[PDB]
Amino acid sequence: AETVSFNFNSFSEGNPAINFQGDVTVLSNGNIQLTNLNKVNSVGRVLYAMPVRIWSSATGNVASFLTSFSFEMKDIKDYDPADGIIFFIAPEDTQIPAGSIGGGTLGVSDTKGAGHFVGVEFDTYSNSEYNDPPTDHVGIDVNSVDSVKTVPWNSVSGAVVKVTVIYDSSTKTLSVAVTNDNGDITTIAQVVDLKAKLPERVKFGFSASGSLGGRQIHLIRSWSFTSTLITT
Amino acid sequence: AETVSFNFNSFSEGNPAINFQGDVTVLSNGNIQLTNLNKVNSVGRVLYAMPVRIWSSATGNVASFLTSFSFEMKDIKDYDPADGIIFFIAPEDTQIPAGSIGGGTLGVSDTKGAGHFVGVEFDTYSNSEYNDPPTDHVGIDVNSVDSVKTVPWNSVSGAVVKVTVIYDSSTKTLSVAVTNDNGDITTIAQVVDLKAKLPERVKFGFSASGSLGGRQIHLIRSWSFTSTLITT
Amino acid sequence: AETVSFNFNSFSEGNPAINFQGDVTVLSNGNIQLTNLNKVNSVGRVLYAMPVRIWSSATGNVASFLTSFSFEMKDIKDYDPADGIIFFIAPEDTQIPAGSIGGGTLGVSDTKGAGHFVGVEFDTYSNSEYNDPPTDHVGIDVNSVDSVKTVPWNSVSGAVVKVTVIYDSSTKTLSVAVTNDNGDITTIAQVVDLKAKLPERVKFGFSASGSLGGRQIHLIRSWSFTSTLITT
Amino acid sequence: AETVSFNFNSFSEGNPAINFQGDVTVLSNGNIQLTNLNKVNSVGRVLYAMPVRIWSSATGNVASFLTSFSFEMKDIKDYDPADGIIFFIAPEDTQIPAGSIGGGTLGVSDTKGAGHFVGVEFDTYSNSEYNDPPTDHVGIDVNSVDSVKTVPWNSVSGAVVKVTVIYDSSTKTLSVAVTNDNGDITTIAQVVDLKAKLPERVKFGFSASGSLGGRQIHLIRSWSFTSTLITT
Ligand SMILES: C#CCSC[C@H]1O[C@@H](S[C@@H]2O[C@H](CO)[C@H](O)[C@H](O)[C@H]2O)[C@H](O)[C@@H](O)[C@@H]1O
Ligand SMILES: C#CCSC[C@H]1O[C@@H](S[C@@H]2O[C@H](CO)[C@H](O)[C@H](O)[C@H]2O)[C@H](O)[C@@H](O)[C@@H]1O
Ligand SMILES: C#CCSC[C@H]1O[C@@H](S[C@@H]2O[C@H](CO)[C@H](O)[C@H](O)[C@H]2O)[C@H](O)[C@@H](O)[C@@H]1O
Ligand SMILES: [Ca+2]
Ligand SMILES: [Ca+2]
Ligand SMILES: [Ca+2]
Ligand SMILES: [Ca+2]
Ligand SMILES: [Mn+2]
Ligand SMILES: [Mn+2]
Ligand SMILES: [Mn+2]
Ligand SMILES: [Mn+2]
Repeated sequence: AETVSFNFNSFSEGNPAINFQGDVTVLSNGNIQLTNLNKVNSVGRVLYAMPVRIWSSATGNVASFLTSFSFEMKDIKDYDPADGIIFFIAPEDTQIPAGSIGGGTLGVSDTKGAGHFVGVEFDTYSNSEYNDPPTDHVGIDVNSVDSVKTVPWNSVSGAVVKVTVIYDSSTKTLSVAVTNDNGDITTIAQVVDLKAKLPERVKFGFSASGSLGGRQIHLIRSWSFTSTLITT
Repeated sequence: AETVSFNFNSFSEGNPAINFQGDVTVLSNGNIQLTNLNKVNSVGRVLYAMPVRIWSSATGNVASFLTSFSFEMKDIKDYDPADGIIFFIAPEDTQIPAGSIGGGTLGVSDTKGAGHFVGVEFDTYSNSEYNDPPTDHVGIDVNSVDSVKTVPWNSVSGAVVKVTVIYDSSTKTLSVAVTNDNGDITTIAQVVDLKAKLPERVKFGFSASGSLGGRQIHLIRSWSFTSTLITT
Repeated sequence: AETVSFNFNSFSEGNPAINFQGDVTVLSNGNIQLTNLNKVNSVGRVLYAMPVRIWSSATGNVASFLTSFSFEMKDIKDYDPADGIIFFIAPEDTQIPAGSIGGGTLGVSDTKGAGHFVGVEFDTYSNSEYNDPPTDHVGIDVNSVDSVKTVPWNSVSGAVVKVTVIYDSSTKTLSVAVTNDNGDITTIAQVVDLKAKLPERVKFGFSASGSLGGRQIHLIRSWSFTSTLITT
Repeated sequence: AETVSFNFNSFSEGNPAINFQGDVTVLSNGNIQLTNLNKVNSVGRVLYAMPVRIWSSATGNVASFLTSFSFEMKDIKDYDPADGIIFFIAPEDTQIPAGSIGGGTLGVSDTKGAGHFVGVEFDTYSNSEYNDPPTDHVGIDVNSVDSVKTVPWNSVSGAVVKVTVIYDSSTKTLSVAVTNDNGDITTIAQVVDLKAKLPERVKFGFSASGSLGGRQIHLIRSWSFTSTLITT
């Protein structure tokens, strides 16, 4: 079996294991700050530098995976706390969409909300143009920020949030468990055929965005991942 | 919302938060040892003492949950390393089945392998009477030790194993991720309608069993859990 | 170490974490209403269903605890705003005293004011029979509603009150901080040996009561708790 | 009654409500970073700019206070994780001691460990020169970093820690409750006569330090305080 495994308790801007895109900075505490609070339509993304083979064209086998991460979203004076963080999977050549308007796109899609990615979004603003639910929500995205499925959620300013994601290759189920600061758990699961929607080699990471009036602190505190693909 | 949450880094005898059934002891290091190595048809079970409201007859709402645990199985001289550990969910009045033969029953079912429980087993012996797969396996059980689904696995003697379980109430999906000592991840997921198979109030826990010639060390090292039920 | 931790932002009828005693109801907003406004000598109590091992006869170690809660007391037309709320600790088998006269007993003691409990009272009526101070007060109680110590306080009708309680096992100090509506804080601290006054296993809760003439709305809005016992 | 109350969910560089001393900075996320990882014997402190009248020469009354804060300590590559954070109270004119050697002096004392302050230290290095206990600890300090009392503790790298402090003026008791990442609570309480050790008006704040080989990240995430002094 072919396995990719890593653990990040902290992040350093110098390290080759991570690719930094757009307005991403690394704070002295080791946290990744995805958006620039003084920039209009700010977009920042982070990717694990090594491409992970999630399926085989030779065997037809799809990898399984377990991944855990922690993030923080914090309000800033005068600006609307927007637009959120997206944990995404995309082709290895992925870049911030050209002429990105940030905001509702979450740095992974065009103005119409279309892209080439599979993701778990932690959306803190209601964009009617992408048919967003009325409140804060966790969503399962397939090539669009117009979510396949959403679950009502609450983004608490300055709160540390824990996420656990299981992708079972046999049932093609993407399961998400989100642990809020008040102790409650929020789940969302969706059948997503990764072979049909993504290439053999993909990159995994995080993305966040803001606008002119919609800005907030987007932080990635830690990340652990382990994926296994059967080669027999 | 109604939430039940706990975290056990260690265990202690006399902790009113845990119900001890059968042959369970607590070691000096804080580990729970489920089976008695000197007893025939040894059965040991640990339950979280407080019943959990996994669904409401008034609203029709079902609870989602997230749990993590770590266990160890270790071989003993002369005896066949058997029979394994099962993480289970059952009605609050649950007891070791009367006249339990232990062994392949994993302490949750009768001689025919029938019971009233939903569980995730970590099976180290192949019982033909319960149509077990030929090698060690992780299985999803619904009122039977004749698993609804199995996945090939390997129980390494003296190895610490990490498990992560997500239940999404909306899709009724029970998802499992098992982190092996060789670094690989093993997953298994199954749609299980907890509202159709179990009463409103349930107990969560662990069970292990042995036979005359099939005995091993069954250890529960740690356990965290969080469940949320949306209320009217 | 052995830790018990819970958080209630709201309450619900049928939640197995809460034992309801006497005249307690749960309002639609999630608040617990401890007394029946149309009943004479009304007594209502709520207990955390799981017994907490506050000390061990095996090691001699005593647990430390941190708890926070919010309550509301509101005057009702024609009746004397009485009698108050008590946050208490008692043996796991605790029940409303048989033939309870309510009123000044605060639902935890007999007519003479004697009982088996340790508590923090928020007294709104001066009972000369229990040597109450002349004004509203916060009191620390040890097997009696004739307080070991009191501090002058003011119960404002319809005001939300925040309480923070720290018990340090090493110094045996029970410390209380009460945050009034107008922003002011009221404190009271007392050395209380829980190992000498209470059994190893207890229950934690709230109690309120009234008389024929003395009646008011007694509400428990939220409650958080964490206790740690060193298992050397 | 005379009450001082404030709440900081975040911090900002252009805020006249806070005095910044030494090597302290404000990160873009709003966190206060007390020490400079690139500086030898680094010292940084933050104070609430308004002096708080903790006792009256006119009435002889002493204030009671309730404060809550959250911090983070994180290890840095190659350097020994040191020296820790101290929550302190000192005369309004307080400055970093002249020619501060950083290290075990926690930025509040001279080389011999003497100063003019009352504090709660979260010590992560054992200094034999100040008779430190062998492991990480929480300590109650009175004009010395050679603690009046200590309690064993564990500083977990990258973990968010919550603290609750109650000072009861009548019993002169300073009570501390520390909530660790793993859920456990650590307490320490000590009788400290603030009227005898500190002047009428005082300043409250935080301090941290480092040395040549002993450095780590020291962060103050949030701070809430309320003091009430009876003026009758
Ligand atoms: C050759 C060959 C195969 S040996 C099979 C032996 O099975 C046991 S019971 C059996 O024990 C197993 C441990 O090995 C497991 O614990 C099973 O769950 C339990 O059902 C009988 O008692 C013996 O008579 C017999 O030899
Ligand atoms: C004169 C004079 C003073 S009025 C005192 C009255 O006390 C009540 S009981 C009393 O009621 C109080 C409410 O006011 C409180 O609830 C007390 O806890 C409870 O013990 C008697 O029944 C009456 O007969 C009597 O007049
Ligand atoms: C021998 C031996 C054991 S190593 C001790 C080293 O201590 C430092 S100072 C010391 O540094 C510590 C960090 O490790 C802490 O910051 C202390 O508060 C600070 O006082 C000296 O400069 C070195 O010469 C010496 O090697
Ligand atoms: Ca949106
Ligand atoms: Ca079997
Ligand atoms: Ca009274
Ligand atoms: Ca030190
Ligand atoms: Mn959305
Ligand atoms: Mn099986
Ligand atoms: Mn009283
Ligand atoms: Mn010290």
